[PDB]
Amino acid sequence: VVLQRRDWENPGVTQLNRLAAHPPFASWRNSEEARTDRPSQQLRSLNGEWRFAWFPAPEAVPESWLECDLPEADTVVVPSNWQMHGYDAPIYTNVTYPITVNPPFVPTENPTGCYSLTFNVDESWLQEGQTRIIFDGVNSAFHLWCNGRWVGYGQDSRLPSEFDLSAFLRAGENRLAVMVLRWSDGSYLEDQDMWRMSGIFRDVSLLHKPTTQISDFHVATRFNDDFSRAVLEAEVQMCGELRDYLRVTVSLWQGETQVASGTAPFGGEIIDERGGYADRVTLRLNVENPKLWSAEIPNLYRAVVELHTADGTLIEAEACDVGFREVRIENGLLLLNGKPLLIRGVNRHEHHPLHGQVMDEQTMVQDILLMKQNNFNAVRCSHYPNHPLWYTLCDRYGLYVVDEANIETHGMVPMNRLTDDPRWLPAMSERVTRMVQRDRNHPSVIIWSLGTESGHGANHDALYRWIKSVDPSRPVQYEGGGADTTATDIICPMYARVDEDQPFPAVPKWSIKKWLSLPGETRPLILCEYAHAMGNSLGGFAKYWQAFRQYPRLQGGFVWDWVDQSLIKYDENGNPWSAYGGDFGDTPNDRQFCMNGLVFADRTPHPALTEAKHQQQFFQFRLSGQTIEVTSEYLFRHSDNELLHWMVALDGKPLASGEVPLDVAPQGKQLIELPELPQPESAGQLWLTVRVVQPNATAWSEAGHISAWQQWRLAENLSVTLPAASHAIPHLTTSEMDFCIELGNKRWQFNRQSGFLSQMWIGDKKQLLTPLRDQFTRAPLDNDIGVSEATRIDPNAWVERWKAAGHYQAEAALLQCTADTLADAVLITTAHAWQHQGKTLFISRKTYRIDGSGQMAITVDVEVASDTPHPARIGLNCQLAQVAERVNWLGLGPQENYPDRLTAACFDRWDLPLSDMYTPYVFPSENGLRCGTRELNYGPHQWRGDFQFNISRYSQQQLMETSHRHLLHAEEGTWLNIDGFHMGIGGDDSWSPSVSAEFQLSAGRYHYQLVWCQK
Amino acid sequence: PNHPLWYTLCDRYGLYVVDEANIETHGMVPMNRLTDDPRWLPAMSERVTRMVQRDRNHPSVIIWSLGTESGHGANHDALYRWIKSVDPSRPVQYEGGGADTTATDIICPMYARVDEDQPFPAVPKWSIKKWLSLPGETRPLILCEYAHAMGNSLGGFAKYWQAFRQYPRLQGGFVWDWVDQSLIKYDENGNPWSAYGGDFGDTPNDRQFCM
Amino acid sequence: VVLQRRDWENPGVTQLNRLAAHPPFASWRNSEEARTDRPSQQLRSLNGEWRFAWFPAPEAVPESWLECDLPEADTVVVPSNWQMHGYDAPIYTNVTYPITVNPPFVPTENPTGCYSLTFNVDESWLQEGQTRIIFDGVNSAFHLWCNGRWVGYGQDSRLPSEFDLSAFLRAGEN
Ligand SMILES: CC(C)S[C@@H]1O[C@H](CO)[C@H](O)[C@H](O)[C@H]1O
Ligand SMILES: CC(C)S[C@@H]1O[C@H](CO)[C@H](O)[C@H](O)[C@H]1O
Ligand SMILES: [Mg+2]
Ligand SMILES: [Mg+2]
Ligand SMILES: [Mg+2]
Ligand code: NA
Ligand code: NA
Ligand code: NA
Ligand code: NA
Ligand code: NA
Repeated sequence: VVLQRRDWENPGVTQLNRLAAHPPFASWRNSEEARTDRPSQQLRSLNGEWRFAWFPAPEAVPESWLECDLPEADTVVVPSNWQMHGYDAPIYTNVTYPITVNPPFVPTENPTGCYSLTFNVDESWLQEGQTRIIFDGVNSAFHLWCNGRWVGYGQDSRLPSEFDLSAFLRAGENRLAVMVLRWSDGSYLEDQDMWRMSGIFRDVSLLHKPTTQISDFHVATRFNDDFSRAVLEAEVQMCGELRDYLRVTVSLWQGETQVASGTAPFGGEIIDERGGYADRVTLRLNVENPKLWSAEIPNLYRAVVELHTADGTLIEAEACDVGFREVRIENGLLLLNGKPLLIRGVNRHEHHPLHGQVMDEQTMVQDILLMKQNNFNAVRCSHYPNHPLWYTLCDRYGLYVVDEANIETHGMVPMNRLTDDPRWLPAMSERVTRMVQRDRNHPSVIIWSLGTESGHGANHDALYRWIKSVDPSRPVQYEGGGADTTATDIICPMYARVDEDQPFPAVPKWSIKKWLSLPGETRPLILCEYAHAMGNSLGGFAKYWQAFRQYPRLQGGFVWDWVDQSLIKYDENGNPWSAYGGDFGDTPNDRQFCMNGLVFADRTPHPALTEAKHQQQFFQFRLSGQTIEVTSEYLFRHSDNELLHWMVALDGKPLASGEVPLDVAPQGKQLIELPELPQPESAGQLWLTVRVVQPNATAWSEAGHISAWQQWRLAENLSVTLPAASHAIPHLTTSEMDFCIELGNKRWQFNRQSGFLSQMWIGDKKQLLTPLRDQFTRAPLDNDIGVSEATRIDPNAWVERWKAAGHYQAEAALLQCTADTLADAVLITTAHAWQHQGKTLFISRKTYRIDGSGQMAITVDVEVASDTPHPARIGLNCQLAQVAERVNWLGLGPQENYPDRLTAACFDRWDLPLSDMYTPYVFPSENGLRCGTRELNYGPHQWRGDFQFNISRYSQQQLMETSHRHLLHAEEGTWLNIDGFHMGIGGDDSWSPSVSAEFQLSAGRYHYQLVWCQK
Repeated sequence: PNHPLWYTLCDRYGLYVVDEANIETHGMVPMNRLTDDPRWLPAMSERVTRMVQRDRNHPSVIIWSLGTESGHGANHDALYRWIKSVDPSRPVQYEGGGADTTATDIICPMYARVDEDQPFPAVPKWSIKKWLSLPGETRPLILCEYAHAMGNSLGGFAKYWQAFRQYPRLQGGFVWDWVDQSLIKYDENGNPWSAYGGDFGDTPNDRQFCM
Repeated sequence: VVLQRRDWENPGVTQLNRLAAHPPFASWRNSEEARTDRPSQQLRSLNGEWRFAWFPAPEAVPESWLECDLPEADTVVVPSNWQMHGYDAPIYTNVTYPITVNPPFVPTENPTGCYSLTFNVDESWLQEGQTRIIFDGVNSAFHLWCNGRWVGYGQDSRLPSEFDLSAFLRAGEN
């Protein structure tokens, strides 16, 4: 009958014989174990070695598999995704569905995972009460059998399905058989931009509950206006036989202290003409001066819910952590405990490079710590309810959570084709209702979300009202269909820009500043997604935080996103590499679009992470004279674990430093008076650097963790001294093909046919492998490429503008190349015109002045045609012969930084191994730039001026011809790119031009100068 | 929802119609046990959605109703909003759980009296004159059921109509009801007689209350 | 499948293969007839004499009935309530449920009406287009079979259940 029905092609059937959803249960039989949250003997894990077979369709499954283990089957670990064991390929597709859009039908070729487990059940479990099995995550649908007999069916990949097995089990050995379908009608609601995988990918467990049981419970906390008094209100529901002697005690614990308690018989107040719930009771406990919960200080109490007899004999106990906090939207602001929030948030998919979409404690804890260490206070569960441990950890470490229903229909045309259809309302309701029923007691959850990218349909409106109806404690948000519809309490656009309107028809993304004040609008604005961190990105991130700070109603947003969705593959030798869309044979695919992380799949930071930590700082700084003004952006806590380290350096040389403890109240100010700074009698720029240090370890950080920093230029003393003139004067050696300049061991050569420095010699040895030439291009970034492909060009992307204008294949044409012997130097003048198909793109006018001290002063003046697309950069490159261990520079650093992403970088003297000057982006592009650099040192070379540079063993050309990082080979010598000017990287999104006007190279005429010498 | 022809006739002869979903859970304890249970939302929604999709073009339909005597549950709320979302042209009314919940655009009590308060716990039937002016209340009041016409009845009918006329916001009501639900039985001689509850062997029954 | 599933004791199955609801259709092929609201050749009444048998439970319904008329069955007029024909009793209850309140379950003794009809279909409806059957009201749930093959299932006594019979029909007798 199971093959006959095809429930996996019926959106009307989303479960069979499935128990109601409810908050996390453990069925403790001792109230103390409940209080302390110790393991419970009534909740057994079924995780571990299971038997697995793969089949191309459910019709291909043999009927014997219900009765006997299959010999051809293997033994695999559960939980797991079966794509992660090599049974089939994972598919990466963004928008377009991984299957043909023919609702409600799926392909007849429907990969089918048959899982089985022979396991033991004790006698005690079967003489009394109720034995249920819980599947926390099954992708995407499944039928369940126990000892040959059919139990039930379930959908929704991301919420627990629970089945009563009491009537199916026997003492001793038992066998489960689980038929998991890759594709079902649920897939239509699971079109998240992520790897499409399947199987039993979350925990499986058995729970024993008494016959008379707690079947549900809800905890609410309400406050007076100043938060000095709370009422905890706990509503408890039982199943079983209703008897007079039945009682519930809800008791509230702070550590080992019981702060409050209440006990009542069942039978709530009269509700309507037929009475009340005889199977319910509401307990109300008064709490004076409650410790409030926030992400800053996650104060938790323990609620123990005891079901017992009048006389005091326990039946069972459940429990949860309670955070006393109010979430309300008042007067257009989202308030926590009466204070306006500034969401420093991130989107976080559940992703692991080895285990796929299986989650474990270690990884979750690792994620939380990195998040907090980098100044995040919020996470969006993009785009499904998470592993249940996640909320628990968020409660305990303190993050604000957006809990999001598992509904995404992005690939539909138009996006709301299902969500407007009343026939898909049942399947949608269950994905929202079952989330609320499960997660509503977690204080970390502050906002409910109706899903993502499903357009705006009437079903959203119904479910919005439903949530507001059952849970008035939390705002409901939803971005779809324009981000400000009647199904959202919060204007929550994705990738809406700061100042720039993008007025799309029907779904405009307004400038977020403009959006707030549209006629009639009053709601707060928090971006559900912003700052697409794909490859070398996060350009313009500071612009967001400047606006968030200035506008009370701009209350932050969630970065897209936390971690790259790269997956580990292995080569012939056996070494791992990071893989994206299309690397498992999967087609069609959206390639590197699965990697948008602030961190790599192994949780190593991208350079952008540091930019986020800095902009997301909690202490603001202003300098007047010798006074640092510190302002706190904390809402609740004092800076009771903070000192300020100040430091003054002259072009990187330390002159003074000190420490002052920070004692600033939430939203408050502290003035720090620096001691007399010693005026240096030496040319240079004085810089002030302050760093906020946490001297003590926390649950989330180590002692000496730096949480904030800032810099200022203090006094500058410009160099008025002429260098001591030299005896020697360089000699010019004119040839047919060459101008050679000699001075001591040093020699320069200008090729008269190309017009460039073709070679330099120090003593005997050659310094160049490639001549010094102008460069106007870069290995295109993900943002430069957007959605452009080889077989579907987007002529709007920066890369295509560059290609079509001939930037990548323009040829230097020599207009001029003269030599002149001066009094104490040799002067080489040049002029080039870069042309493509008769159009002059660029003109470079240079002079090289080689003086008697062996220094070469290079002066570059570039004309850029007003009607050519603005170039990626205006600089020079060459390939040096030298491979040295270290790079030393006076500029912004130490990490990679670009004109629109340099706020986190500090001006100082930095020294790193060459390998740190390369950023290993999985899709290779221009990388490792450092800006505002006054001096660069590499081997015997030193460059001086005011430039940006990158330095690496990889040419711009190899970076742009290579698709994966691991396929890069180190070239001979070191590619040096020195830019006078470099275009922003953008990232407001990654599918249109996103580089802001003020970071484009549009001036038409550009000037830079460099001195080159041996030291 | 009625036989489709009823709406056509009302369109053409001229009657205002309250079109009502086929949802009644009166015998539940308490009355909202189903309608507050999310597992019953699917079944409930199809009873509301499929009504609106069918009858939304009839001009005679001026008010949608979410059903009757099913208490007030969160499912009413979702469905209220569903209708308001798909058809802003018509008010949505529903009596359950006190006649003035958030699932109704109209205070629509049943058998609320003119001057006499009946202060039942949780679900009081206030005097309709009094109901209109309860703190914060602004809605119109039309009784979904009044003047129970059972047997020799309709005493005090004039009192309703005097109040309906004097109070702009008391905008009338629906008598309970049009036609006796008596069925024809035939005796030993084959002579027709009027039958109510209990006359078909039916037990437990509620006797003449079908009339 | 049909009897093992017990779709009538499941609030999650309220229909199987039912067509989407919609305002009244007549599929006129002449604009003037549509304007005047005159009859339409594309909408046929199947009201009249059908065949009917009563059963104490769905378990008691013989499998032969899907393939052939039951000889003991009577000819009755449809539409009708089978209590008005005297097959069992109509029950009058006000508030209290006519059955034991135990959701989602109903009594095992569940009176089953077995209605059948033999009818012809116009030549042209089989070659081209879509032919659906509409049941304006069925109390309280039903399974539908056309020519021995199962079509679908319906709930809600008071709204039309509709099913595509396009692939079920044959020339001559259905
Ligand atoms: C127009 C498309 C690029 S949509 C775009 O794709 C992104 C790729 O990372 C993210 O998934 C966003 O959520 C989505 O809005
Ligand atoms: C308290 C009960 C009498 S309820 C009362 O019964 C009436 C009897 O005809 C009607 O059915 C009303 O709708 C109902 O409210
Ligand atoms: Mg299904
Ligand atoms: Mg998407
Ligand atoms: Mg059913
Ligand atoms: Na703000
Ligand atoms: Na993506
Ligand atoms: Na590349
Ligand atoms: Na009036
Ligand atoms: Na009656």
